[PDB]
Amino acid sequence: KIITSESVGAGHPDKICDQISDAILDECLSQDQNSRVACEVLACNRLIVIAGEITTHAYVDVVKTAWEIIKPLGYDENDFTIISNVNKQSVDIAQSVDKTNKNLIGAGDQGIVFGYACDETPQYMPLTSVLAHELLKEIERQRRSKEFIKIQADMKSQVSIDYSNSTPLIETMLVSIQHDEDYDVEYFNKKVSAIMEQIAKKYNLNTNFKKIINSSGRFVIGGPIGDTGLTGRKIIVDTYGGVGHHGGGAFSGKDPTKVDRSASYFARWIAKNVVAAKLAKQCEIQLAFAIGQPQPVAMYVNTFNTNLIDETKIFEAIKKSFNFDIKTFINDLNLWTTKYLPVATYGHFGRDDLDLSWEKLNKVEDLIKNSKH
Amino acid sequence: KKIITSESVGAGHPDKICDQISDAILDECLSQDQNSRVACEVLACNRLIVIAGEITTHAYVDVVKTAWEIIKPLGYDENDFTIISNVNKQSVNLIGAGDQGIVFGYACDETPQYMPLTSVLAHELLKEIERQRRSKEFIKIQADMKSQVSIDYSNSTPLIETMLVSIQHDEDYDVEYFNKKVSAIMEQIAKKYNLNTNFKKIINSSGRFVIGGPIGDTGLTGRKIIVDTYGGVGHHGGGAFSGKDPTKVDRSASYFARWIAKNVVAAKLAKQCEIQLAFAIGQPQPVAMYVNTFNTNLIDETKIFEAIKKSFNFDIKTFINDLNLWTTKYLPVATYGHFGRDDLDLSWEKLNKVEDLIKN
Ligand SMILES: Nc1ncnc2c1ncn2[C@@H]1O[C@H](COP(=O)(O)OP(=O)(O)OP(=O)(O)O)[C@@H](O)[C@H]1O
Ligand SMILES: Nc1ncnc2c1ncn2[C@@H]1O[C@H](COP(=O)(O)OP(=O)(O)OP(=O)(O)O)[C@@H](O)[C@H]1O
Repeated sequence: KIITSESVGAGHPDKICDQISDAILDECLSQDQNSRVACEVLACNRLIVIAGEITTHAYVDVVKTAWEIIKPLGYDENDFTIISNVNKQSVDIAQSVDKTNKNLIGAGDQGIVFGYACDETPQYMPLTSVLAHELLKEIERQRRSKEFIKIQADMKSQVSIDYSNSTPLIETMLVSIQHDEDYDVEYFNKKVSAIMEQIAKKYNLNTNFKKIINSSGRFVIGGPIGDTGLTGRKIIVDTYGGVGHHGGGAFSGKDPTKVDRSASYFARWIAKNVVAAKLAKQCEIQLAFAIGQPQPVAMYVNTFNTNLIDETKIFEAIKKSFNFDIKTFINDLNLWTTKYLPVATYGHFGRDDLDLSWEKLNKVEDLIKNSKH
Repeated sequence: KKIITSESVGAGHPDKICDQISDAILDECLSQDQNSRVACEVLACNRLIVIAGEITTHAYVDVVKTAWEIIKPLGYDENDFTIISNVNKQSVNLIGAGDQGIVFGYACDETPQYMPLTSVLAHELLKEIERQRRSKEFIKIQADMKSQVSIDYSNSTPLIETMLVSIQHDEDYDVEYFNKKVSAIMEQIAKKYNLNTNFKKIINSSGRFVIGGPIGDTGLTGRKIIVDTYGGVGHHGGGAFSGKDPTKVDRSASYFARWIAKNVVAAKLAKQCEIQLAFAIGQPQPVAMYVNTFNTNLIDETKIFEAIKKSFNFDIKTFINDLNLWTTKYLPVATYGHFGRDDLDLSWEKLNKVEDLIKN
């Protein structure tokens, strides 16, 4: 039984787009917390089109902001044309979300979001996901600091784990990194091999696993240059690298009124606190929404027969422990005042390197109280 | 109370406009050159449609002309959009995987389509509404529209909890007429799968939907990957299908995985079957395979793994030829799901491996 997860670096075309989308969002929320943002980005060859709907009192040069994401990766003013066709939000959607009564907020769209957690890691995330991110996250750190030279930002990881026996085993770690023409392969493979082992030993896993380093054998042309990138085409890499289910919504470039995002975060927060409360080893939460309605239309809790108390009492504890009003859980998770660029890379979930509201175990003591009466 | 929910989107949905244009361009390429490489992405923002991606082909393709053929049927005319192309174009051992990646194949016995009830009902609802719009049996509505069907799986006979529909309408619609027409289509669909008829109906919950299409939303290729597949009941690896030729395992392996799952459940070896396949760039066979029967297996789990290995060739060039992916039209699957198409005749939906799975 082999389960596999993937991640992509800051220089991946899709992740360039996700970063530019959240960077524009962050710049909007800083000035106007009441601003509606649905920012999509196409990066095709040397053309970057910034698009979507934005209504805001904020002054934002969308193009200037794109260049600030792009120079670090590190392209210059000669590398791209960057044009904006950014429109305004539909007044038809706005009337349904922003009520006349100032006290409810209605769902930004219809949709289904999944929240997942498990006890396999301190991050309460599947091992394969954590290892795939941490690998690229360490490589990108060394590239910016020049501890790992003659590599560029574009890169991918795939970590396969053999779950046959109850103690997990690393089967394969795969890495593709964009490199310079004049790289030393010895140096390159040693650097990658060392990072792969340092990471395996961190989660005290076997160290003898198969290492697949630049399997294509040439990776100089990266980024959008041969290629295409769009906002929200890495939604499984943003979440639970499979292991969990997904409803289809992308996160980057969307303000908190888009339930696709804020409800997904809210769902992560329940799942994580349920497993942290030791009520289950794995927990998946499905939430469904209707456009303009203030509360979820349907909710499903699945503990995968890893529940350590009665399944039914877990459903009750959650209903008693969490407010499901959309304006309320948005304020509770402080989504108006959270910077989203940091989660545009290396996953939205299990960020022990960040301090995200939806990762805090501040509901464990309420779930324990409400599972018993 | 166990409530599972799936959604679908109509042909006029911005993302699905993009998926249609991407597969229409693919189809136009394969028609002339079966050896052509196509990775076509489309942005539709306000009145600008940008067609982009990589194409190597001997085929003559007016990418812009093809986009207009998808768009005119939906309402729009030559005055409604600017349509520009930035598509990068070129001329041209056995075949290795187009990329690394993970693909999931799912099947179950809940429907004749071997697909989750929530998915089938969500598609069939929009598929019937779109039919009546073109035939003018349902007037003063436009092509952009969404469905959400929630089913209560508590007891062993499934029960409709909620049907949701948003349809873009004209300024001068009659709400009485509109709500009656939707209510009637919702019931005729429920009765088709002989389900309860008393479920909750949510019709245009926003309360105004005149501004639709890419005006007041934005649309990209491959942002409806869960609506293209198993509407949340299955797992997904992250790859979108539309605009990609068969050498992209993301697509062809996903189809190959559907074909195993469906034939496994059709063979009566399980009620539900999920197949995970993992790939390495430049490798001719899958690197890992995982089989999940959700404890609904009717033979030993281990003997199902053996039967599949004996019953199917996992060479990527071989399963591409076996499923005839070079000669398959993909535009029809750009709307209303890639899987459980009893309204189409797809190679990866054929139960032509049941007798081989039983033998092995
Ligand atoms: N006034 C309105 N009332 C109701 N629905 C609307 C209105 N305006 C637009 N919509 C619908 O909202 C949809 C949003 O599409 P979609 O579900 O793709 O969300 P998104 O924010 O574009 O991101 P993603 O595609 O990742 O979900 C539009 O395509 C349209 O069908
Ligand atoms: N020589 C190479 N070897 C390995 N990987 C490469 C090579 N050249 C490019 N790549 C990687 O392959 C990627 C293209 O495939 P990828 O699956 O990442 O596409 P995507 O658009 O992100 O995904 P999807 O369309 O399935 O949502 C490039 O962005 C790059 O990261």
